[PDB]
Amino acid sequence: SLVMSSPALPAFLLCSTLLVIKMYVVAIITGQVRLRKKAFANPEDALRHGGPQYCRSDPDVERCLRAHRNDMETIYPFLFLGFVYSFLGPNPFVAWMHFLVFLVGRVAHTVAYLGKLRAPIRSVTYTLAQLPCASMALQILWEAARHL
Amino acid sequence: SLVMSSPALPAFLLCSTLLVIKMYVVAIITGQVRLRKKAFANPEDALRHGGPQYCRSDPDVERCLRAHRNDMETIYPFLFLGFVYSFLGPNPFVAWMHFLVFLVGRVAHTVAYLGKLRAPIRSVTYTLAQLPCASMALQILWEAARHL
Amino acid sequence: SLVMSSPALPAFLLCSTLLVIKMYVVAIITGQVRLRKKAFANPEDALRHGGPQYCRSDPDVERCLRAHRNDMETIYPFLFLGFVYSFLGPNPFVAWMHFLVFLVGRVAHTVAYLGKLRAPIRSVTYTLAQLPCASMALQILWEAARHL
Ligand SMILES: Cc1cccc2ccc(N3CCC(C(=O)N[C@H]4CCC[C@H]4CCc4ccccc4C(=O)O)CC3)nc12
Ligand SMILES: Cc1cccc2ccc(N3CCC(C(=O)N[C@H]4CCC[C@H]4CCc4ccccc4C(=O)O)CC3)nc12
Ligand SMILES: Cc1cccc2ccc(N3CCC(C(=O)N[C@H]4CCC[C@H]4CCc4ccccc4C(=O)O)CC3)nc12
Ligand SMILES: CCCCCCCCO[C@@H]1O[C@H](CO)[C@@H](O)[C@H](O)[C@H]1O
Ligand SMILES: CCCCCCCCO[C@@H]1O[C@H](CO)[C@@H](O)[C@H](O)[C@H]1O
Ligand SMILES: CCCCCCCCO[C@@H]1O[C@H](CO)[C@@H](O)[C@H](O)[C@H]1O
Ligand SMILES: N[C@@H](CCC(=O)N[C@@H](CS)C(=O)NCC(=O)O)C(=O)O
Ligand SMILES: N[C@@H](CCC(=O)N[C@@H](CS)C(=O)NCC(=O)O)C(=O)O
Ligand SMILES: N[C@@H](CCC(=O)N[C@@H](CS)C(=O)NCC(=O)O)C(=O)O
Ligand SMILES: CCCCCCO[C@@H]1O[C@H](CO)[C@@H](O)[C@H](O)[C@H]1O
Ligand SMILES: CCCCCCO[C@@H]1O[C@H](CO)[C@@H](O)[C@H](O)[C@H]1O
Ligand SMILES: CCCCCCO[C@@H]1O[C@H](CO)[C@@H](O)[C@H](O)[C@H]1O
Repeated sequence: SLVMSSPALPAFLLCSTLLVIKMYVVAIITGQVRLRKKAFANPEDALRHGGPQYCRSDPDVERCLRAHRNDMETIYPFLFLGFVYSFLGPNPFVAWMHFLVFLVGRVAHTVAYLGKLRAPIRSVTYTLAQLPCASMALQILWEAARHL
Repeated sequence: SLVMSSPALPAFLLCSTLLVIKMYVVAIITGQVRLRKKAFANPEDALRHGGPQYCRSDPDVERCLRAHRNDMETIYPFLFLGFVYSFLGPNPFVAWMHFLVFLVGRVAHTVAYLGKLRAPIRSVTYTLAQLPCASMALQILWEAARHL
Repeated sequence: SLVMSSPALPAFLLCSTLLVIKMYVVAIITGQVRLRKKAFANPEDALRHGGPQYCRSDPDVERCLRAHRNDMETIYPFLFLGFVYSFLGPNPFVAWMHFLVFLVGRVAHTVAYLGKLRAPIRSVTYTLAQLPCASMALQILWEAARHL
């Protein structure tokens, strides 16, 4: 299997795929909140689900969208950085720690966001998860620059 | 050519690249709607295109942005999942079906969204396209986990 | 090192990683603008940073989010297209030009956006940067299609 192309790759692929699934969970939750709060973005949706008055914004729907947007701002860069980093021959344990900190930090971020936990819990989880991303980015920079 | 690194890879790369182009089409349409409806997001844009009163929201512009956002929520994960999945040695025909269902579902989604088609047409196309994504995600999970 | 898998790959990885860092800069700027303008998206944030009246929109915060969103609309596709393109055996210099035009155009885009530069400066930088993306997309299309 090509999953064993580098020692760090299986761990990366596991964490990444779980994070993609975690984004899908946010999408599904968003839909549930739209239905339960009767807050649809489109008149065609509203007309099917009770009437035109239900084409409206809702604070919980907006919160769901913010969490999903923040995921796109952070998880997508990780999918790139972590993949490249997996092939730079990092220490297996060190690589695992990078991926695990990102995974745990991001899951915690969604819990803190959707759960409306007191500040600065969400902001701390965000910061924590970005640390391994910064680390991988710098490592890629050095490796790429030195091969020019 | 490195396109033949796995039997499924050419089909993946074709479908993916078409989907990226399809997102670019949404970006271009968005610009056209801004110009034709005179609805700009920035005062500097509005001042060039008729005056400060044209820095305003518009329902069709907002709809375009929703379609584009939904694309980012779904197509970007597919770019990751489909790439990895291509290297897991799936059945060539089965892989093609995964990619084709996503491609057709997503093109249909944009048509249903921008075309303001009756519900639940858009929601059904969304659901259809997510099915192969869920399938690939699970397959990657098993392969990654078993190589830990 | 696997960075030398293709002659164009180091240049791609350098430009890409710089662009990811450039997105991170936008995220950090956004946070700074929220703090300095006292404009928070969440009541829990506002209550920590002065009171509930600070859960409010702000034009500069919205501008930051637009720049970040536009980055997600363009840089993420480049991460995909440029990676694949690096393995299609393009002319080293031609590939560098594709990556450099995207890098320079996108950095200029953020400067023009956050700097509120007169139109059509931002729109021109956007257009310029999309040109190598269109070029790479077409090249991938031909290579993928011919290997079907
Ligand atoms: C993210 C994801 C991953 C994997 C599989 C997924 C499978 C589905 C999936 N959805 C994400 C939330 C969506 C959701 O709950 N939308 C609701 C809010 C506005 C409209 C309403 C749709 C109702 C509906 C849906 C489908 C068919 C008919 C109807 C109807 O109107 O009868 C549904 C699709 N995500 C998935
Ligand atoms: C997505 C994509 C892929 C490949 C190539 C692309 C090439 C271009 C491209 N655009 C996406 C829609 C944008 C658009 O229509 N914007 C208009 C709405 C607000 C401002 C206005 C801009 C007008 C303008 C543009 C360029 C130069 C001068 C002016 C002017 O003001 O004279 C233009 C760039 N996307 C592309
Ligand atoms: C993008 C990125 C890359 C690499 C490393 C990064 C490291 C951090 C990082 N931030 C992106 C801007 C965020 C920011 O400035 N947020 C402020 C606006 C609303 C709330 C406020 C948070 C204040 C805060 C933050 C952390 C801990 C405690 C508190 C507090 O309340 O005491 C902070 C996290 N991005 C990074
Ligand atoms: C990956 C998806 C994670 C979903 C985490 C949802 C956390 C829900 O948490 C809930 O939040 C409510 C406020 O929204 C509170 O009223 C409840 O006390 C709390 O249980
Ligand atoms: C990939 C890009 C797909 C673009 C699909 C655009 C579909 C346009 O479809 C149009 O939508 C209008 C409402 O918006 C209707 O008034 C028209 O009847 C319909 O033809
Ligand atoms: C990658 C991040 C690039 C940040 C570029 C920020 C450009 C700031 O530029 C500033 O913009 C202000 C308006 O916003 C103007 O008042 C100032 O004259 C100008 O210096
Ligand atoms: N787009 C972000 C940029 C900065 C950021 O990511 N901040 C973190 C920590 S405060 C966050 O959780 N932001 C909430 C959000 O993006 O909605 C924002 O508007 O806040
Ligand atoms: N961000 C989405 C999450 C759920 C989703 O993707 N729903 C599908 C099927 S209803 C959709 O087409 N949503 C419209 C949109 O994202 O604007 C939303 O707000 O609806
Ligand atoms: N989502 C974009 C689609 C078109 C686009 O990307 N336009 C360029 C050139 S005008 C841009 O800089 N848009 C500003 C933005 O996306 O906020 C929009 O709403 O304008
Ligand atoms: C936001 C600040 C986080 C910094 C992450 C540290 O990242 C570290 O940078 C070093 C020097 O470039 C590298 O040698 C090291 O491999 C890397 O883990
Ligand atoms: C949203 C529900 C869609 C489920 C997609 C099914 O996905 C399937 O899962 C099986 C069991 O894990 C795998 O053996 C199989 O390869 C995969 O195609
Ligand atoms: C938006 C218009 C930009 C077009 C980019 C041109 O792209 C070019 O297309 C040719 C024909 O397909 C290819 O032979 C060539 O390799 C490619 O650079």
